[PDB]
Amino acid sequence: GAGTEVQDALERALPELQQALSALKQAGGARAVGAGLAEVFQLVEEAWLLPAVGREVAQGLCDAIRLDGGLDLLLRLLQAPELETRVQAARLLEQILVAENRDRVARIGLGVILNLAKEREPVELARSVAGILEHMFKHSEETCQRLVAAGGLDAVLYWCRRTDPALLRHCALALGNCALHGGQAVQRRMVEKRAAEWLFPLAFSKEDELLRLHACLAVAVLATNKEVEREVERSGTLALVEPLVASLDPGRFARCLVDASDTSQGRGPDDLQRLVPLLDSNRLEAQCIGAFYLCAEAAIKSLQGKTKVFSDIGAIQSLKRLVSYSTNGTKSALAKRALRLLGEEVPRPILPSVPSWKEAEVQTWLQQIGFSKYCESFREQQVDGDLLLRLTEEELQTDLGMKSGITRKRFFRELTELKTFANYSTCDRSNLADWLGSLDPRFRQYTYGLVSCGLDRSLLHRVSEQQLLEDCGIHLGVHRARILTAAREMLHSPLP
Amino acid sequence: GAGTEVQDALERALPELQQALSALKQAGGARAVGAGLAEVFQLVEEAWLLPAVGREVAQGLCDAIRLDGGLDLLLRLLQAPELETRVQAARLLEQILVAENRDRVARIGLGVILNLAKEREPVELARSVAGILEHMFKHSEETCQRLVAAGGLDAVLYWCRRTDPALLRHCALALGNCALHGGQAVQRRMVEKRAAEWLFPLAFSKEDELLRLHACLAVAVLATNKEVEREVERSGTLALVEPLVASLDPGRFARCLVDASDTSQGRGPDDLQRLVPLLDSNRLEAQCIGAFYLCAEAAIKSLQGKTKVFSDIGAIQSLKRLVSYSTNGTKSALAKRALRLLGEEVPRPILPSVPSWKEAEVQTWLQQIGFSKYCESFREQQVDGDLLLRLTEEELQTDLGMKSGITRKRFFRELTELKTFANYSTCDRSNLADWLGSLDPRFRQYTYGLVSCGLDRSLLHRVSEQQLLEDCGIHLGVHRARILTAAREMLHSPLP
Amino acid sequence: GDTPDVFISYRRSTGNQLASLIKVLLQLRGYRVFIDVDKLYAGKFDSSLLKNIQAAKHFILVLTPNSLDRLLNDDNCEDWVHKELKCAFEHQKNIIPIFDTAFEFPTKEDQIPNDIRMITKYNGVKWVHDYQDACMAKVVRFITGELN
Ligand SMILES: NC(=O)c1ccc[n+]([C@@H]2O[C@H](COP(=O)([O-])OP(=O)(O)OC[C@H]3O[C@@H](n4cnc5c(N)ncnc54)[C@H](O)[C@@H]3O)[C@@H](O)[C@H]2O)c1
Ligand SMILES: NC(=O)c1ccc[n+]([C@@H]2O[C@H](COP(=O)([O-])OP(=O)(O)OC[C@H]3O[C@@H](n4cnc5c(N)ncnc54)[C@H](O)[C@@H]3O)[C@@H](O)[C@H]2O)c1
Repeated sequence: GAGTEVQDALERALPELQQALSALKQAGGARAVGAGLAEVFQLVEEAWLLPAVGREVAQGLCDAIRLDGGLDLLLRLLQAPELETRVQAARLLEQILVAENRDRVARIGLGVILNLAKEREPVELARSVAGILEHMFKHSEETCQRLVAAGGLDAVLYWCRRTDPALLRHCALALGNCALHGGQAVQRRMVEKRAAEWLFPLAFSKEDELLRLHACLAVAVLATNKEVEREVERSGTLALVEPLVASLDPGRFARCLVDASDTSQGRGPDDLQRLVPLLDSNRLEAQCIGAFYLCAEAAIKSLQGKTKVFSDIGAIQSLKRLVSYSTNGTKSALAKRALRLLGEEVPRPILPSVPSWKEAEVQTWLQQIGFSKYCESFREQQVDGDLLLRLTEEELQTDLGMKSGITRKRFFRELTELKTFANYSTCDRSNLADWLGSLDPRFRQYTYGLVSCGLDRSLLHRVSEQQLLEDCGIHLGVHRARILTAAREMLHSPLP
Repeated sequence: GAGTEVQDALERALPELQQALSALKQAGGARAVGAGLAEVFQLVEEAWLLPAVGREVAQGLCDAIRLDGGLDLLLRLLQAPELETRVQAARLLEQILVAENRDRVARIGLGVILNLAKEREPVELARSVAGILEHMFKHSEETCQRLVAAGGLDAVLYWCRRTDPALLRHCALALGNCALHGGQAVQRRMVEKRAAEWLFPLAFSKEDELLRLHACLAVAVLATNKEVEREVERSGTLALVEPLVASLDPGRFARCLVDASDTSQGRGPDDLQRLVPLLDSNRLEAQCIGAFYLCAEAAIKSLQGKTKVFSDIGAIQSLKRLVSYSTNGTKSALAKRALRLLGEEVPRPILPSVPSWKEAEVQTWLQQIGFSKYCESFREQQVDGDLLLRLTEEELQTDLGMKSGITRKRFFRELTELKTFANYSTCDRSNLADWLGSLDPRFRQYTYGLVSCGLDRSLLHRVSEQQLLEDCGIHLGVHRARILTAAREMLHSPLP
Repeated sequence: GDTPDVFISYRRSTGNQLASLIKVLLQLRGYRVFIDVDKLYAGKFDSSLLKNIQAAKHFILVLTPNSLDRLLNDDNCEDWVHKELKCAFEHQKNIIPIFDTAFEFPTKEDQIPNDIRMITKYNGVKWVHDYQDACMAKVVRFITGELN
């Protein structure tokens, strides 16, 4: 087993590290500590760079640095007066913020990092500090809150006005990491601090596809939050996301990675799980970039033979849903490519004219939404598009055999997405679908109930709450009341 | 069995004690009684100090002193005119207030102790009297009432303005013991007597970590009482609790204790049981210090092999709950460390974005909240985050198999904590969660019901009681009425 | 009102007890009192405490054994006790030196920095451990204002 060779690599690197660390335990002065820091920096950079699963070796070195001497002597050097020592300390620290190391500096001396966040001028320091902040924003919600309440976020937002590649790359990743981990409270602060605007120059960059791609992930994650959505639109930065995502290739990462069991790239389950709600979002931009990242990961994971993860992260049904109800090529290409890389069967995009479906379309749709257990019942009862759009809970329970109330609740959840997607040209003379959708996007699903009773924009002013309940099938009272209210207010248009 | 050697230790110490006691039965005058008191004081101090389970020997001596001559001759000497005799009596008594000895002086001559509580000036007396009062506050609710109604509490609150280490240590422990045993009535009196302020200098002390730690326990216990909470906040003393608790190490006590069956430290089940409601409290400070003390005890008890106690004190589920819904590092570290010392499996902190959970998160959460018996049903019915947040009693009973109404009541109790913890960024455009939470913290759980019906801050003014019941699922009428009332009053904001 | 009436300045090593005591005795008298809670592991730096001085009406200095040692030859103004007292003079606050029973100002008056040396000439209260409420009443007299 190759793991033995990793122990050999560790048994080489560890005594060298012990020597280099011991050569920092003495207060040797600026020259001596500069050299000692450069030695450990070299050792751990070399460890990261190993094709022979360098991540494991380097993690072992980061563990050794945590166990012996600790991050403590680094955090002391990080605030020593001589710039060289601070730079060398920051350089080293930025390369060793593994999870447990983040976990330590989150509780010891985080205030030191936020002190350095004010030293914005020296670029070698700035690069290192930005990378540190990036890593620390990946830690926890609390850590993000602390970094955003004090000057930590202000540092990366300031540094977005600089030209330096490494600094900007760290800024993009910092803002993305912050948005993905900081929870509801800090997302709101980021947008209030105009982070969406400050991501614009990084997204609009030329030289580096990954600077653009990281900046785009940040704004996509922010736009997935419904409260801040309107302001991140206002920044204009979302307009860059689809054009970029259409330009790049997901296969790139899986060929930056080498063959066999190379683990130098690839997100863990936590880091993957955070992408899935981008697929589930209503934003086209977030669905595109989420499908991009998850397709890149599908390439990496399929090469590594680690495809199991997507099935319980719940990525698979989400990608199948993107393909099914797709109205956009860029998104569809990525999602289909992802499903193929994962060796899944790929769904046909479903015909939008639901009222005209026959039995065979209903059978197809049931298979895509994962109700294939019910296909036989729907076939035997001969459900077609008109019957499907009008299924009541009673029929679903009694005639089709869907006993479980929770299962019916999931079926109606699916059916409501179909109703909302559907084309009603054969039914709706008065474009009542758009009228409903103009009140509230989630009202558009009631179109076929209204028009099937024979209502229309002219008639609607006369409808009663009981008719919306009984005839048209709008079960929620709040929805009935809003539709009904708007229908009275509309009367200035039917009167002429 | 080592217990035999304890009998040998007793068979040595007891005749020496009989001699020393007999040398106090005669009215020998100040010099003779001073010596006799010093002899018994030496004997019982030596007994406490024995590594060979000194507590058992010393309890046997305290029993012997209760049985022969009694606390009665001590209580007579305790009020003799000569200061030396009172000091020596107080010194001895302070070292022998074992449970049964407290039980005796609670019913005989407690008034003598409260008489001494006025002799505030001589430090040797004050130290001894403060220790006596500390022990007596540990006795019963009635004893606390008596000590607080008369000058007993006023003595310790006065002595908090002194400089003496031993005196202050006893004052901290007295106020803590009083808060933990005196019940609702005296807690209210302590706070009215400005006890929270007078704990400040002891919490803000420098030289002694345990003086700070005992003072912090006192204010944490007081802050757990909802009526007095606002005044103990006002004192500012709570601001000291987390910074202190973050500074110390729970392992300290278990290394002050020696190896094998050392019983010189460690709380009994009663003394432990009183800490658990600190974990269950809403106060961050009380949860921190409760987790601190209970982690220290976990170290001691695991060393002693006595881990059974935590499982039926109900500490285990409470610690698992602190880890699960944690939003604070200091608390989380202590709780995880405690669970590891007790050899329990440690829960992963749960993802706050409940609406985005898939099946695997639901299965994880069910295991943490101890509903693992239901995991199979929730898996088979494919419950995910949206379905979980919307489970009605009917579904829970019929579809998931949760037959018992009491069990459903516990499930909803759990689910309500999750709903209250959750992040609704993907759902709530209008930050209706904060609006609900600004009326009442326990209303925030209704967020997903409101927003899932499509209400929002602008619309809410139009909602009706029936819609809050039927659509949004707010079952309690009092909650409906308050939400609805506030929604009408809000109308000055939707009108513009 | 959110603002403190009084800011308490104390040397972190030796002043904490008397500072806490004065803080409590004034808080009980209904004054809103600020003390920096600076004595902990992370107690390196916080400029905002100078803004707390600027927010206060009155400034108390808890003059205590070995307290002023950090002032001596501190021409650089490195010391927090120096910075605190300097800020109080710069904003001409009501400054109240309170002396512990054992306290005396250093004989090395020239080594006390030029920007704060006048503290040695300010009127103040000699605290006595036995007479705490009487001492506190005398401090309350200073709280009426004495812009020396
Ligand atoms: N992670 C690396 O491969 C890598 C490469 C070069 C430099 N560094 C430096 O080391 C520190 C830690 O890197 P990070 O912040 O990217 O880490 P991270 O934990 O935030 O992310 C590392 C990625 O590797 C995966 N992974 C799985 N098992 C791992 C293991 N045993 N060790 C490491 N990663 C594992 C994680 O799931 C994740 O996708 C940082 O300061 C960074 O600058 C790390
Ligand atoms: N309890 C001691 O170990 C100890 C140590 C030195 C001095 N003293 C003096 O003796 C008196 C009694 O001490 P206390 O007030 O802390 O007692 P306490 O009963 O209030 O607390 C003693 C602790 O020991 C535990 N314990 C369990 N079995 C015990 C036993 N057989 N004997 C003693 N403790 C047992 C209790 O559960 C509790 O946690 C006090 O006046 C005190 O000053 C006692």
